Amino acid sequence: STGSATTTPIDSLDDAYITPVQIGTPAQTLNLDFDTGSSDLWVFSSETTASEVDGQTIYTPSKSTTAKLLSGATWSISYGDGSSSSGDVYTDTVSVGGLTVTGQAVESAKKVSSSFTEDSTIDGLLGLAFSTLNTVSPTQQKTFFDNAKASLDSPVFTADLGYHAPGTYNFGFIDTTAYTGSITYTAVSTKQGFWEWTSTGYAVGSGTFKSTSIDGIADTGTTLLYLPATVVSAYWAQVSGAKSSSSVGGYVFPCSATLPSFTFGVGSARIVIPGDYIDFGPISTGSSSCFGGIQSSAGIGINIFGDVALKAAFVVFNGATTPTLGFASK
Ligand SMILES: NCCOc1ccccc1
Repeated sequence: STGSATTTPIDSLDDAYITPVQIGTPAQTLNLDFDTGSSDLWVFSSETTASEVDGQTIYTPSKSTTAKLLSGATWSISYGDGSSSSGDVYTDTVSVGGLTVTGQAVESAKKVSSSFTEDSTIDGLLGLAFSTLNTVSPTQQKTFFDNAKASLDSPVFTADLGYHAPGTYNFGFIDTTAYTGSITYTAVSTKQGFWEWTSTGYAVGSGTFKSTSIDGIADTGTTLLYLPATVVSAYWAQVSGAKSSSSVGGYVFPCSATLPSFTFGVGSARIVIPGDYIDFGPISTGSSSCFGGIQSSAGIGINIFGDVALKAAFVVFNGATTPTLGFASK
């Protein structure tokens, strides 16, 4: 089997991407944030504290003839940005782009933090990291991809995120029309539960490529590119007036600037992030200070190849017995 679904930016900045997902019988369609950095499929629901729902579409398990309470199971997750959610668990039929999994754990939120309440466009998250990170207790649950994998034509999914435009998540096949050149594959460590790999270096603009190993994660659920402070300083040094602002929380730059590109290495191959992808617009409405799309990972404990980086590539998440990642230009 295969599936193919379009993913759409939630706003003009590509802050996140939402993908429609069919849950239950008859189908209830919710727009979920596919997150290769976590491993829980959770949704706003009829159980979510009413004051914490503000415009999201909810899953109502009592209206699904295939929903079953997973008795005794609870979940609670805290994300790197400080957001969180928690609740109980149902199993139900879940379909993405024509690919159906029966008995998928659908984690129903009883509580969500303010950042989720405020994002009326995100009805929940669909985790695509390794199932070892799933938070369901006392019986850990499998991701949608883990449950689908044996049925898929090939045990892979691909992320093709758009810049200020829709893109695609495919399951079970590689669309050879969706990228240019060849796909370069690189090793993955699953020891932390992430799609963790090592980039071979970077360049700023037209500058020379610096060969240096950068361990980080391919994370569709993180907006920006978070890299070591040395690398980030070298980038922003090429932008007149750019500075790290403690009050804003990262590097800012004059909105009048033209940003240089940023290149990252995948083996001997190179992925070029155009400068415009690094512009996240005014820090507040009407400001002439703009927020940068490349930020330091120093306070995080891991480097994160988030959407800023991934949207410059066609990315293969290869879930074979030894997982790997593939990157192609597009
Ligand atoms: N990276 C996992 C958490 O992602 C989000 C997405 C939207 C709001 C808050 C957190």
